[PDB]
Amino acid sequence: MHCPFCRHPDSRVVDSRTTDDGTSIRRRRQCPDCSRRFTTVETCSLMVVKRSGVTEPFSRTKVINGVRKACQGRPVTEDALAQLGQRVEEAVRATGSAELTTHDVGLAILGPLQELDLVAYLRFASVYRAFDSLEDFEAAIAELRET
Amino acid sequence: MHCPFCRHPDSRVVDSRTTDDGTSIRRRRQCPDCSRRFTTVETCSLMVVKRSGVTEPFSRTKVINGVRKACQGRPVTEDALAQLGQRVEEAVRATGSAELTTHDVGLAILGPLQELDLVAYLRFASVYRAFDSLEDFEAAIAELRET
Amino acid sequence: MHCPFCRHPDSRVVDSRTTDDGTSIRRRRQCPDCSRRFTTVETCSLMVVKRSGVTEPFSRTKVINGVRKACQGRPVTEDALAQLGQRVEEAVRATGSAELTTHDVGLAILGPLQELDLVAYLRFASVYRAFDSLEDFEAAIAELRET
Amino acid sequence: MHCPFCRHPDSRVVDSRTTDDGTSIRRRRQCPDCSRRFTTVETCSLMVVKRSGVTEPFSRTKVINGVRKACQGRPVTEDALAQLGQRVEEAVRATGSAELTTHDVGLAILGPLQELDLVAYLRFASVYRAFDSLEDFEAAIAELRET
Amino acid sequence: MHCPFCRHPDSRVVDSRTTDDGTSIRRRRQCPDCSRRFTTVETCSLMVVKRSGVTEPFSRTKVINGVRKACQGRPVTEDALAQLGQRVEEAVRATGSAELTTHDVGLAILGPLQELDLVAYLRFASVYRAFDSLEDFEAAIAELRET
Amino acid sequence: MHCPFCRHPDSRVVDSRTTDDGTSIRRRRQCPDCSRRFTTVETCSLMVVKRSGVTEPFSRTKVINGVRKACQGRPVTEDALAQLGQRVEEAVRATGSAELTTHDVGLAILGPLQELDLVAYLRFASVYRAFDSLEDFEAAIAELRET
Amino acid sequence: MHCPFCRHPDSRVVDSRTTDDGTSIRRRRQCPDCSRRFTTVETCSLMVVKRSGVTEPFSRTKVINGVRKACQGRPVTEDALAQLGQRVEEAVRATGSAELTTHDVGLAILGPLQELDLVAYLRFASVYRAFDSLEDFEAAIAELRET
Amino acid sequence: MHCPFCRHPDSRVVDSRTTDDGTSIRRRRQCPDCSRRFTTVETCSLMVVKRSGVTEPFSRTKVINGVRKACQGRPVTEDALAQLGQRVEEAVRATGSAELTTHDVGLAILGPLQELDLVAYLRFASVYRAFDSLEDFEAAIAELRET
Amino acid sequence: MHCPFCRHPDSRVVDSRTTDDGTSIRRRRQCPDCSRRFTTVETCSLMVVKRSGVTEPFSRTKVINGVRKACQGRPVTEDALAQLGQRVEEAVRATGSAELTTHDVGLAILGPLQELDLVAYLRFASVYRAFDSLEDFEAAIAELRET
Amino acid sequence: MHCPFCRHPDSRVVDSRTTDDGTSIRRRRQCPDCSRRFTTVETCSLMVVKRSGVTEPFSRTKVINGVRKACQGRPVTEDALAQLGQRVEEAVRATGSAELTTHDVGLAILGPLQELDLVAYLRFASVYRAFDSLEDFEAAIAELRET
Amino acid sequence: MHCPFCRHPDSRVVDSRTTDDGTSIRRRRQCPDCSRRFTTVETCSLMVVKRSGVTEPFSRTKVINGVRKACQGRPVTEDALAQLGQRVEEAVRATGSAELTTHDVGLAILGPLQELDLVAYLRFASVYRAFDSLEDFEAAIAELRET
Amino acid sequence: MHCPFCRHPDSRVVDSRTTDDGTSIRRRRQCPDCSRRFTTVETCSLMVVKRSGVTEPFSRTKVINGVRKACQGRPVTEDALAQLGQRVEEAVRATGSAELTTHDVGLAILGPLQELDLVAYLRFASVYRAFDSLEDFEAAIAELRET
Ligand SMILES: Nc1ncnc2c1ncn2[C@@H]1O[C@H](COP(=O)(O)OP(=O)(O)OP(=O)(O)O)[C@@H](O)[C@H]1O
Ligand SMILES: Nc1ncnc2c1ncn2[C@@H]1O[C@H](COP(=O)(O)OP(=O)(O)OP(=O)(O)O)[C@@H](O)[C@H]1O
Ligand SMILES: Nc1ncnc2c1ncn2[C@@H]1O[C@H](COP(=O)(O)OP(=O)(O)OP(=O)(O)O)[C@@H](O)[C@H]1O
Ligand SMILES: Nc1ncnc2c1ncn2[C@@H]1O[C@H](COP(=O)(O)OP(=O)(O)OP(=O)(O)O)[C@@H](O)[C@H]1O
Ligand SMILES: Nc1ncnc2c1ncn2[C@@H]1O[C@H](COP(=O)(O)OP(=O)(O)OP(=O)(O)O)[C@@H](O)[C@H]1O
Ligand SMILES: Nc1ncnc2c1ncn2[C@@H]1O[C@H](COP(=O)(O)OP(=O)(O)OP(=O)(O)O)[C@@H](O)[C@H]1O
Ligand SMILES: Nc1ncnc2c1ncn2[C@@H]1O[C@H](COP(=O)(O)OP(=O)(O)OP(=O)(O)O)[C@@H](O)[C@H]1O
Ligand SMILES: Nc1ncnc2c1ncn2[C@@H]1O[C@H](COP(=O)(O)OP(=O)(O)OP(=O)(O)O)[C@@H](O)[C@H]1O
Ligand SMILES: [Zn+2]
Ligand SMILES: [Zn+2]
Ligand SMILES: [Zn+2]
Ligand SMILES: [Zn+2]
Ligand SMILES: [Zn+2]
Ligand SMILES: [Zn+2]
Ligand SMILES: [Zn+2]
Ligand SMILES: [Zn+2]
Ligand SMILES: [Zn+2]
Ligand SMILES: [Zn+2]
Ligand SMILES: [Zn+2]
Ligand SMILES: [Zn+2]
Repeated sequence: MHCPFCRHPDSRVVDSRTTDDGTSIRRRRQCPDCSRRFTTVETCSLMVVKRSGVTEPFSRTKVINGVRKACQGRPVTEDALAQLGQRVEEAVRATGSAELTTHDVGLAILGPLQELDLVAYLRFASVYRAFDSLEDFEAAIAELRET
Repeated sequence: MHCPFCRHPDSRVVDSRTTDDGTSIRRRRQCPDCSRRFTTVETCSLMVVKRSGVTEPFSRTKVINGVRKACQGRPVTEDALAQLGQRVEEAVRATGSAELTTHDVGLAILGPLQELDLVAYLRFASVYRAFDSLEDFEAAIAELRET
Repeated sequence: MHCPFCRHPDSRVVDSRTTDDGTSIRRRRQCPDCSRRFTTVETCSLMVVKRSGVTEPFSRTKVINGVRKACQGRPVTEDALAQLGQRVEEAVRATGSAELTTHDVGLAILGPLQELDLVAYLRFASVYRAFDSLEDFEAAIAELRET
Repeated sequence: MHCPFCRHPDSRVVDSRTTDDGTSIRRRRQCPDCSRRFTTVETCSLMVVKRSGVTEPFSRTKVINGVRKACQGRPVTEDALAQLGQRVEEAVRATGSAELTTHDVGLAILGPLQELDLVAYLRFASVYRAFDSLEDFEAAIAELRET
Repeated sequence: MHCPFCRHPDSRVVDSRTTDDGTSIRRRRQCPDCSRRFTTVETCSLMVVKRSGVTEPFSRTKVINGVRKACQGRPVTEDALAQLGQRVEEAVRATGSAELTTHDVGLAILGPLQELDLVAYLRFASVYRAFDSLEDFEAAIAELRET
Repeated sequence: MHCPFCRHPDSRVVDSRTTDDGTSIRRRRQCPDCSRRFTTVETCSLMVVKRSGVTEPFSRTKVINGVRKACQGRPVTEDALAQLGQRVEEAVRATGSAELTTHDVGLAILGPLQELDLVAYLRFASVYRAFDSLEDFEAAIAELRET
Repeated sequence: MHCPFCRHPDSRVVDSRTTDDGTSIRRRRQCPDCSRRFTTVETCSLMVVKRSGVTEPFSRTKVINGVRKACQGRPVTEDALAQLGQRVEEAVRATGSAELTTHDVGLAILGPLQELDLVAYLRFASVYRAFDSLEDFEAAIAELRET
Repeated sequence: MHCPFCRHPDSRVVDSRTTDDGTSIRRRRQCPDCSRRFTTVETCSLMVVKRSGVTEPFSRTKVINGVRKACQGRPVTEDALAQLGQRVEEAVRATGSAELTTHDVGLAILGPLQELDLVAYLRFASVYRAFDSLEDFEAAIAELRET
Repeated sequence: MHCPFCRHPDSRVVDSRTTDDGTSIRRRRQCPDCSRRFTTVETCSLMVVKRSGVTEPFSRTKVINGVRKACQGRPVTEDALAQLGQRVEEAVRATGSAELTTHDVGLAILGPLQELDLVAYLRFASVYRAFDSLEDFEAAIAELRET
Repeated sequence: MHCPFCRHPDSRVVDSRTTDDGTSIRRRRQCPDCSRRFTTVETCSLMVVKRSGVTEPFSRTKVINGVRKACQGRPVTEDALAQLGQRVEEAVRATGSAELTTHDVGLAILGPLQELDLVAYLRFASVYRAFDSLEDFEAAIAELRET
Repeated sequence: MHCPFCRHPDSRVVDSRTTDDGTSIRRRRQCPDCSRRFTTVETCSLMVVKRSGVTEPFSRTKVINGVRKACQGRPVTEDALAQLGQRVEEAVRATGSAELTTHDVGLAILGPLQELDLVAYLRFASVYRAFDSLEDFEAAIAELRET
Repeated sequence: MHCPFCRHPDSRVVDSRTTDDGTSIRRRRQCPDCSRRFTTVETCSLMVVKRSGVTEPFSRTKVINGVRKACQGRPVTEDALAQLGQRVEEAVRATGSAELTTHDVGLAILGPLQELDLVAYLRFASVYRAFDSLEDFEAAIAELRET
């Protein structure tokens, strides 16, 4: 990493410790040229921006609850819901963005949910793909037969 | 009744009053321990059996909130939702079923909801008409085109 | 209470039980004339309507937290904050309304908060009394000297 | 680093990459237990000491949210709030204090906030200028009339 | 359904069978985790609302046990208790009340119990006829002498 | 205490310790004449003999539950029930017997229960005083008017 | 299942939910002909009838404790006892009866216990097979040599 | 001694009395906190070391209950069991062992139990004579035929 | 307090917060002349120096345990021991020293212990007052008679 | 025996060996679960009954530690303490008491301790000779002067 | 095992029970010749002697903490540290000694620690192998290259 | 500040006093609940950021203890350690770093420690100079030979 003071191309790591909660790693680095020591923090935090304008930490439990409610009346097991939540969280974190919108969360859910149950996928994409008339629903039923 | 402040198991009744309509009784109570007064209302409210064994008081607010969450992203005004809720409550009161469940409450909304919107109606009716297959959605789409 | 079926002026109570959680009392009444038995529930539930349009149960902890944050930098004890929360909850419940707006909650807070601390009261009423210019603040400082 | 999915204490580093700017490092990590990959970013971020001993990364979002909550009920646009946050961040970066606390961050907002509004400025400056008395509010009101 | 052995949340259905009478369905299920099979029976059983909001399946065994505990120390044979339970169940089935409570079940026992015994009847009827005063007991003693 | 070995009229206590659970006190005594050390245990254990022939430790919770069920439909508070249980336990222990029958427990309950509620006392003594006909109940109602 | 009202040969399931505790599944069915909706409950409850005449829920812990006491002084591990309890519970539930006698529980235990330990099996069957004289014990020792 | 009512750690001694026999001391105690009195008895009771390190007071009731549970299903009267318990207690008192264990107590029952019954004796002696093999049972059956 | 930078005679407090654990108070002060802000911490920590050379936080539980062991065989209650520990802690903290030796702790204990029990005080001062011969013990017994 | 590593309830015995002296048996055991071996030693050790009901193996180390803590601040060498411990163990082994308590172990130390020191002896003998009064200490001081 | 009374070459085991905490097994044995019953205890206790002269039970957590601190700044995982602690405990227990010195504990740690990390092994053996000058460190670095 | 005795959240300030030096303030406080007084000291102490985010007051005692534990087994006197600690504290005070971490404190010890000893210096400098390889130890050994 570039030294904050002299902008040297590289620096050496002289201390590293994982935080007690395990979320972040605190490192202390020293610049080889100017011999100056600076502190850096490495995190894996993820945030979702609510439609009301408030950002809150990502939660797999809320995704599982939402997909469970959307799968009401269908034969879905708890192991399948947990696996779907894990897949959604992994796919969301793979983008690398620190914060994302809940619409993108729903779009990510749309993938595994189709493999889970077709009725729940249809009644979920009717909201998150913005269906406007019966024709849009009929086209979606046709895409599912093609896939 | 348990005190709302200090959770004392028993509370006296300072006074009681029957409303002019006669379907409600309003009581003022005082906790023997903390000597802090509060108020209670007793009504012969219509109960609905949930999907579990728990019975819950009927509330038009929950019906309106559910249909609005089903109507999100659609051009549905609040006046139409209020009229739909009033019609559903009137229907469930007029039927006078021996054992009223929340499934029957969800069934009473399909009628009024069909006139308001078709996308929201299809979403809502996909649950309480127990949709098992995509072909069942197509049959409802054909019925909506006929109506 | 009036009998739901025959609208008799009064009815007799033949059963009563406090709920396990203690929030409500379930009574069973019998009409003296038509000999018909009906069930009533007595509750003390209280709800606050958020500015976002969602109603949630009243909480004294949130009131205490808000007044504590508004009293930042001032000599306020935890016993005083707990007593203020108790007073606010008692005054709110005394109105008898099942649901109220958070603006009314702030107006109720405005009473005891003035007795608690003047600076916090000023910086709280500047929001909940809708002060517009410096003149409104100066008039409030004058009312506090008069009181 | 603890795995975000299964909370395994240690995680390998699949790969690392230094950004073009050079002030950040982006790493892809994999959990040895569940074999689920995620991403982390390490930056030499400016830390602020809170009112407790806990140090928190600097975020313009928190400053903007706080000033907006102070500016509620006032004709303040979002562009003005963004400009105020940018000015505050630039000021705190330019001062280069040896030990930067959140109190100094709250002090850097009074300047820009005085131009935007007077009610919101008086609310915000009543805290970080440590207002003890009503007369202190009057002196600030006189200063605002002069400026 | 949760497995009775290892409490796994979901269980498959190995097979199902409809009984000759047609009012019951007997299923054999297997837990996916432990692969241990068990059996379940589904019936459209008559539910009674307890003194709380909890609904419980009707059981003549509970009625017989309660009346026997009320008949302790009295010359009442088991055949008479069985006949009383059968009569009470037949009465509650024949009335076909819209909302059947345990209070009505306790009321259906007073009739048959009056013939069997007078001490046990007076004990049992002191509850469900809501006896408030000693004079109410005397009026029931006079009624028993008349009958 | 008499020495177990030589039957000396008195002995001296040389060690004493209360048990960790606090139920018993273990003492070590030495005989002044023969200089012999022996161990004694002091207990306050109390047992009730069930009608099935099994002896179990005395419990105030069971007494409270029984009197609560016998007071069904009557205005009895939890503090009153706890005080009645305490009085029953104290009166039972005052006799000094290590074991007693549940009939004696009911006879002890009969005292405070009359002061608590007359209806519950009547329906409890009808079982624990062995009433045989309506005449026995009428005589009991007369004794209550006299007292 | 047959419709309770019109006795139609079959009915359709329109709602299903597993209970929170997971013991039962509540279904709502609708008759295709008369369009009437009725509620059914599916359970896996099991009861054992004590020799005193009281029925209590089946417990694997009590079976394990009994076989452990019967295996006193013998080399039996806790894993073996847990497996024996699981086998006993599975064999008991395989019969399909909702309630069974403890004698049948002992007869079920007699199977795996013989494979576990011969001495414990002998001293357990001497009670649950009703041995009368030494000849019955000698014959049992001979059956074990044959098997 | 801990109070039986409120569990206060220490209790005073209101009075003490030595019995006429001299082997017991009866004390009346009062709790300083709740001021509720109770009674205690101190005796130099004979202790038996259980299979663990815990020592328990000797009780003929436990011996009689154990032998009766061993004698279930056999024509053994209660008088014979009482005589057996008296003989066992007399034997264990007369031996005067330095360290008396419950194993020795179980050994003192085989003698008297041999005369009462043979099936119950064989069951009981299969434990405390440490039966390892079926041949050991056969040798005891041969000994019983000789005696 | 003097300003750390310019040594001004006095400074103003502009921020104060009690720590979450409540042990310390963190204040932020500003010098009136040089307008410089500095952080101070107020603590009430107390340490005892073990004879092995290690300093550990003061504990009332250890003092109570020590005095309890020194009072073995004497009539001392738990309330008295707790009060003695409280008195010892208060007297130790009254000196104002952050760290003290365990010998001073014993000297502080010597005060209340004499009022508690004379035998324990003698056997405790024989260690913490360094008695050398029987004459020193005799003189101490004489001082106790004088006091 | 529970495994020391993973706490598995049962452990096999890899091998056993009887020592040359014959008073000990050394076994090597292996846990079935983790397959980690350990060693155990079984001896017919002399047990002492503590002040509670718990029996503890006799250990000269505890006696030496206790007397040393009593001898602190006194010119007592470690060789003298070892000789005292050896003498006490020899005495308690030679007496062969039927029921050996820790009080008798504390009594066996007074003899040897009288020769070693007088201050430490007086401290130690103030406990196990049950000193009630200062005059009892004076009588022991007179006895020490005579001896 | 040899009989404690008559020194017979072998004895038979007639009772065995594992302790509730699982640390020890209590056996009761009987001598075939003199027919005398004696109690033995089998334990797996392990103790470490601190350099201050106090013996305390062996703890794997302390070993893990020590090696973790010695591995500061090195890539060591928690699973590796737990495995090293398990190996150290197993190797220590394999010697069969009931008590050992902490120097031997460090010597045991020296084995796996070399396989874990070379820098930590060097900085740990510099203390537990008593390095005196730079030459001793250089020789150790040479042994590591050879191994 | 929380009371050290009863943990009451808030404590009054009985009195305050500024020390002659002026860098400390000594206050006497009293708890409102228990009315037990204690003392507190407030100083503008130099804080060091630990390897985590927690800041800790600087203490020469910790530095001396750490270096002594590093110097164990070496001929280093306590006076030399005190001089080293004084030099390290003077150096860290004289540098006046903007953000002082414990890593910099560990770096300030290498200088003075090089003169005192070479083995202890090599141990201590193997951590804070971040030794990755054995060759890095050899380079430091060569540097020590040069110096
Ligand atoms: N904290 C959270 N972490 C992760 N995903 C979340 C979180 N909160 C909500 N979600 C996801 O976002 C979806 C919500 O989408 P939507 O934008 O309609 O809701 P919202 O605006 O958050 O809800 P609300 O109506 O309560 O304001 C949920 O179905 C869920 O999958
Ligand atoms: N207490 C109530 N009063 C009136 N209408 C209700 C009540 N509870 C639910 N409803 C409405 O009746 C329908 C019942 O929906 P649904 O079967 O999903 O409810 P539920 O029992 O709450 O389900 P779940 O408990 O699984 O979330 C919806 O339209 C809902 O808005
Ligand atoms: N659940 C609650 N129960 C009781 N009082 C509440 C509750 N939530 C908020 N309040 C009160 O209402 C006040 C909030 O007023 P305001 O209308 O500005 O907030 P809001 O709209 O609820 O907040 P938000 O900005 O998070 O949507 C709080 O200071 C508190 O006293
Ligand atoms: N463990 C107990 N401790 C104290 N009192 C008890 C206990 N168990 C029961 N009781 C008292 O004894 C009364 C029971 O009297 P009764 O002889 O009719 O019952 P029982 O024979 O114990 O009951 P069951 O019918 O269950 O065998 C209860 O009302 C209660 O007051
Ligand atoms: N709640 C229970 N669930 C399952 N099995 C049980 C339960 N209670 C007892 N059992 C089984 O039944 C056996 C008891 O048989 P038995 O008929 O002799 O006892 P009981 O009549 O229940 O006992 P008691 O003498 O206490 O009245 C036990 O060994 C155990 O295996
Ligand atoms: N952490 C502590 N906090 C407060 N008081 C303590 C603490 N530890 C010990 N004490 C007090 O100090 C006394 C100990 O005095 P002493 O100097 O003989 O012990 P020590 O050197 O600490 O013990 P050890 O022999 O275990 O090293 C105890 O009786 C107790 O009152
Ligand atoms: N297991 C043991 N083996 C040998 N000697 C012991 C043992 N336990 C205690 N002792 C010694 O015997 C005497 C008993 O002292 P004391 O009565 O105070 O012990 P205690 O039962 O441990 O007391 P407490 O449990 O109340 O601390 C002391 O001299 C003690 O060192
Ligand atoms: N209770 C324990 N159980 C097992 N191992 C231990 C225990 N306590 C310490 N150890 C081991 O012994 C090592 C300590 O060696 P050392 O002799 O230097 O310490 P010590 O004398 O016990 O410590 P102290 O300086 O605190 O008195 C630790 O690194 C650890 O591996
Ligand atoms: Zn640089
Ligand atoms: Zn209250
Ligand atoms: Zn009516
Ligand atoms: Zn993982
Ligand atoms: Zn299962
Ligand atoms: Zn004697
Ligand atoms: Zn039908
Ligand atoms: Zn008490
Ligand atoms: Zn200054
Ligand atoms: Zn293991
Ligand atoms: Zn022998
Ligand atoms: Zn206090």
